[PDB]
Amino acid sequence: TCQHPEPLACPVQCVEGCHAHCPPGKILDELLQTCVDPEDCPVCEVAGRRFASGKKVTLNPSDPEHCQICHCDVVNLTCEACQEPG
Amino acid sequence: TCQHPEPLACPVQCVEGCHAHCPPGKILDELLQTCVDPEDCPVCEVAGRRFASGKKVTLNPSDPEHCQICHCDVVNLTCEACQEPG
Repeated sequence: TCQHPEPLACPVQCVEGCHAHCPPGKILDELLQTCVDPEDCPVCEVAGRRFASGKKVTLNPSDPEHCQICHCDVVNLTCEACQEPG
Repeated sequence: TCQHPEPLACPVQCVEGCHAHCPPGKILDELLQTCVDPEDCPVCEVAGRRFASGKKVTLNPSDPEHCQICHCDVVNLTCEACQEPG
C-alpha cells in the first residue's frame, strides 16, 4: 500500500472480507478509499536505498560519530542534524 | 598573598600578632611559611583579565549560549567545555 509499500512478515495467508480490486498500475491507500497510482503515495527514498513510506522512527542510535539521521515525513528528501552530547 | 593576591574588603584596619616582615619583591604564602618571590605563587590569569589565584568556582552560570567557562587550579591556562542541556 501507500502506507505499507514493503512486504511484511505475513502470519496469515489470506483473509475474508471486503477487498478493493482494481486494475494494476494502481496501489491502494486507505485514507483515500480507492486505489491510486503509485506516485501519489507519500513514499520516501532518502539517499537511494529502498525502505518504507517514511516511517516516523529515529534510525541509527548506536554510533554517535556516525549519527547521520535522515527522516522522511511524507515526501521530503531531508536529513536532520544530530545533537552532540558534548 | 599567593593565596589572596587581590585586595579584599577589609573590615579591620590592623591587628596584633606575629607578622612576617621581609624586603619587597617577595610575597607571603602560608604553606611555605616564608615569603617568596611573586612568580612562585600559583597565580592564574586566563584570557587576560586580572583575578584571584585560581579560585575553585564555576563562573558564568547565567547564560547557556555564553557558557564559556575557564577554571584554573594553580597555574593552568585552561578552559573547560560546558555540558549542553539538550
